[PDB]
Amino acid sequence: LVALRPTNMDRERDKFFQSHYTYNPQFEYQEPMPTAVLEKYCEASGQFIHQAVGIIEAVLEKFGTYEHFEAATGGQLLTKCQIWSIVRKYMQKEGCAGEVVVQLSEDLLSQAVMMVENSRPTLAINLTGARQYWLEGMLRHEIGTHYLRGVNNARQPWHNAEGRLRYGLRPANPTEEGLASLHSVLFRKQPFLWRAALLYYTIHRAARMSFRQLFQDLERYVQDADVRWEYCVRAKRGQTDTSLPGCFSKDQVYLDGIVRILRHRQTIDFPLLTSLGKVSYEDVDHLRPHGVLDNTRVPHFMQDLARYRQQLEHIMATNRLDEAELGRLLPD
Repeated sequence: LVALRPTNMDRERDKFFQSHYTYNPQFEYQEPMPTAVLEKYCEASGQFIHQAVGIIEAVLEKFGTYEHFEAATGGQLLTKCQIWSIVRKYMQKEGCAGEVVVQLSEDLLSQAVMMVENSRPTLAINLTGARQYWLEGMLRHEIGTHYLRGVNNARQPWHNAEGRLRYGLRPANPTEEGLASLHSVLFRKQPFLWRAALLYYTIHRAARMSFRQLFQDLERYVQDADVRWEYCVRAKRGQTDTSLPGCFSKDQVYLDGIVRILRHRQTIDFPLLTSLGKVSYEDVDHLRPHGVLDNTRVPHFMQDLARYRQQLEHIMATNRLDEAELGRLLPD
């Protein structure tokens, strides 16, 4: 991640803003560029672009603006104290108190990042924009999904690259990030998948636009210059001369996973899927006979499986991802 953050981001941001958004950032990066990863994520998909737009327009039709959506459904901005308090309550509820170091960061291009610093798990939380009703969801995403799946994975024969090849695993993504995104919005009253949708949309446009064009295009959905800056940089991570079209397509994984998981939710065993580790929903049957399940942990929010399934239905309705639409999307 650190590798894809431009090392001159601040200087370029000031140039952009002081130009009244007409300048195209010329980003630079810590040598060497991770070629393989850039290449892997150099193309945008349009497969779910209509679902993304559907999500965004559903928010805007109910709330008028992102700004109002955020305040009305997000609640108040939290102090550091309030963050630490909510996090501590979460770790206890999740039976993982004392396992993860928690750090508060200003450098983050997202709300949160789970890492391995000093060979040890670390949750970095962005202090800017952490919100009362939303923070719990970030914890369900980062700790209840990424962290638990990671620990469960470490117990499996596919715990490393060779194990994945030997047992014939499909990639973890987009199942990983799909599951995490659903989990973020799981117990919200208005579980719109705004971030997943806008990420997907931004990348799709970035593939054909300059930074300047993209920043302007987003005005239609979000006014705040600072927010738009963040979405633009994310969609163009790795791009040096942003006057040209190009994207880093990774963040399309969120909506991609959401749609596939919701589409197939009736045949997916969610506790097993989490227990098997970093695995695709498609490999569950394949891997079930070989999984080591004795000491695997399932998130607290999956104990009541009927309620969990009801929440998935609520998420579907809220986001206009109805059964018949999913079925036409993926005739699987």
